[PDB]
Amino acid sequence: AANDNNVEWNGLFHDQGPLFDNAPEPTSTQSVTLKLRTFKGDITSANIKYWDTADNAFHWVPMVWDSNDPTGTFDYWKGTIPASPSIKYYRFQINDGTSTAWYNGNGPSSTEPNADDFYIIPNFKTPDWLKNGVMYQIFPDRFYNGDSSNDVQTGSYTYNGTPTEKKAWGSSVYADPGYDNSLVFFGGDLAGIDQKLGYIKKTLGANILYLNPIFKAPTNHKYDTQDYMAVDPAFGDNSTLQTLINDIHSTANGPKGYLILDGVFNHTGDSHPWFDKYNNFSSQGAYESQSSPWYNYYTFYTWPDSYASFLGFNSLPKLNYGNSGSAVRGVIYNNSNSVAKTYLNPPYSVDGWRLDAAQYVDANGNNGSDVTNHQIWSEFRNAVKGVNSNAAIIGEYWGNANPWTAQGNQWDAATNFDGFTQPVSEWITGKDYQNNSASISTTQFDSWLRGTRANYPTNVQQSMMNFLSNHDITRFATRSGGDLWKTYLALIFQMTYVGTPTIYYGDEYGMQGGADPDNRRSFDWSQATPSNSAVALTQKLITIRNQYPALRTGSFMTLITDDTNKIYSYGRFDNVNRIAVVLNNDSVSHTVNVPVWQLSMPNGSTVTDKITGHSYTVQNGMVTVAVDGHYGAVLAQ
Ligand SMILES: [Ca+2]
Ligand SMILES: [Ca+2]
Ligand SMILES: [Ca+2]
Repeated sequence: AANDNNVEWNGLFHDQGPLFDNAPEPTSTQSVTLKLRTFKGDITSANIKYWDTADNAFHWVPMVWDSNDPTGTFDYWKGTIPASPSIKYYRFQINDGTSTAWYNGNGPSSTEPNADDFYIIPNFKTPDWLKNGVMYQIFPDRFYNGDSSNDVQTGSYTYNGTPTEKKAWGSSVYADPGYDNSLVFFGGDLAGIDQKLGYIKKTLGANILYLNPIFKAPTNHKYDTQDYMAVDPAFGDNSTLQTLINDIHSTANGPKGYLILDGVFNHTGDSHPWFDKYNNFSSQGAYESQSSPWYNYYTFYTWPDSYASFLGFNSLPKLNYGNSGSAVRGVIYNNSNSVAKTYLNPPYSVDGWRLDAAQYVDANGNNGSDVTNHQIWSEFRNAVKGVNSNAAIIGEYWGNANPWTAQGNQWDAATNFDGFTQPVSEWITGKDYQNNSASISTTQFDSWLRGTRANYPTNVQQSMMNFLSNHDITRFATRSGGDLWKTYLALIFQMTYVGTPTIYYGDEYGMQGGADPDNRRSFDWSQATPSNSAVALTQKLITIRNQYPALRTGSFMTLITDDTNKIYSYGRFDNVNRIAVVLNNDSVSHTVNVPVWQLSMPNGSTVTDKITGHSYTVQNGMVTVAVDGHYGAVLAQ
């Protein structure tokens, strides 16, 4: 490159990884020094343009040449944005004579962008253990029955006139005539999870557990809460939970662990004493009397049968959060004995909350996604972080969760349906996560990913819950038509991408399953061993991710987007390691010349494909590797 009235896009690069940003999570007194990469001697000037919310105006910071990379192929220009408490957004203007290019979260542009700027949010911190960990999601009733004495038997009890039904382990989840799918039980419990911690923390290596609802509720999913302060008897009691927590936190049975609980705060079940639709308590619930001490906890259109609920389901009456200081806000998060604080404080000390139907939380029966909803989550953050600054807050949202993350006053992250689950599904299986036809090419996949990462601040990106499947969508293995190799590819991408790899129990071995309730099948422990290739690969991948910080908090750079051979390659790198991931989404093998020079891997240096164990030497800035169809290589050094 040279000063030739042309900015070479291929040489440009910036993101908030270690090599380019010295303060990704700054306080009000820390300045932010940024570095922009370009080909050596390619430009004449560069400037940082940032919007400051402190004065609603743009500010200009001229950059200066700082250094060359070790290979002498690139230049690094630098500029610093001043320290202050205000949120700021930035982009770069890059000039080479008569040629100008712009660059921000969305990459290079010939024209100045108006969106996708990088974020600077002073004092906003997400838990580092979340950024660096691997999560395992468990639907309690279907993981493992560690205590048969608490099992719900067929006819054990009835709910809304329907008796419960117990299924043999491994059998179908669909309820038989006279029963209901939501009242089917296999016997999975907390004691079971506790007894299988070795599998989770050692066999696989995951250090974060996320559990679907565990509090008293009549259903098998338990999103229809009856008592937030008590573990459902079928899963055990509060002492069992305490024991499980201690074993998860223990460092004697593997890596230190973390527990995230499912917080269902938008609504309660219709059998909760505050509501008590079936009069299961001597006290008078809102449904029973307009004089009930909890009457105002809900919103009635026509008392008592017409009330606000979750998506119109009468079994899930919606909680009225009222205004700040309300009793409802108190019992959910403000009070020391609230649901949120009780479990975050001793003797439980859980590590986080996954916020169910978070977008809907509101006052007066309103639909959320409004000022009040955001005000509530802001108060929620203060409540939670006040008890434990390292307690995670992950909200459920299926689209762009920027509204609950980008201001650094609400959630730490969200369920990444839009930025991970969906694109991965359509690229690899050609189906959306609902198993309907929807396919995208490699170039489209790469673009989709970049755009969704750009929706979030960097620390949020690194903290996103990235799962292949979950309890509300079809199983990845079903969308893939049972092709195990498609799972291999998905796992490799998942374990090397930006955000918390989250394994939906069973996905690690290829468990299949259609739409709810079929996506909640019981776990087969004979398939949960290294003898299953997917399980063996999962363990290997987790070990690989835990070995390289670059995979968890390093930069991300696209290297290859080949729609002809269906090859996708990207690099993850920081001050120490440089890793080039090469994925083959085709049905046949392909030998790929990987442009590792882009990650500054020196000629003559060596890389090891952590997937196969084979070693290679960097020659002429390239690394040639053969990759099987629906498989990948992780070239690290
Ligand atoms: Ca040039
Ligand atoms: Ca049991
Ligand atoms: Ca009653």
